[PDB]
Amino acid sequence: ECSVDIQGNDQMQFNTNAHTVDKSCKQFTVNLSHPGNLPKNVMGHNYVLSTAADMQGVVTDGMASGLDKDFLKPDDSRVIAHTKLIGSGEKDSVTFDVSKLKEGEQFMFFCTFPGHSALMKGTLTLK
Ligand SMILES: [Cu+2]
Repeated sequence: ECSVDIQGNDQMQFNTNAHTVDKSCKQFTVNLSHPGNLPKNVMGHNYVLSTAADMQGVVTDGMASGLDKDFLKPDDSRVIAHTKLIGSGEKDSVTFDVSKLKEGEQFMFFCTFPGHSALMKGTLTLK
């Protein structure tokens, strides 16, 4: 009860816009996959986690940081956890410590590829 599977597709969609993390999990695992046909250079996706209020800046700086940095600013302390940027036929998992989430905050997940974040975003709720 401490993982979730998510897909990103060739139509710039995740197949969820919300998941939970139970507060009794010590670690939580996100398993991202790209079952499309377009490569990462034109339709790459990542799962990037931050507070809801930090998502905009993570995205802005990330899009400006280069494909070769997976569209994340180096040493961006607002990023709680993330997967790699993946393309067709690839998958990547991230396991993180739930202690990184505070029960007082609200959290969102998103993709930082150029143009994808307003389409590819969702809520993570710690319950
Ligand atoms: Cu994307």
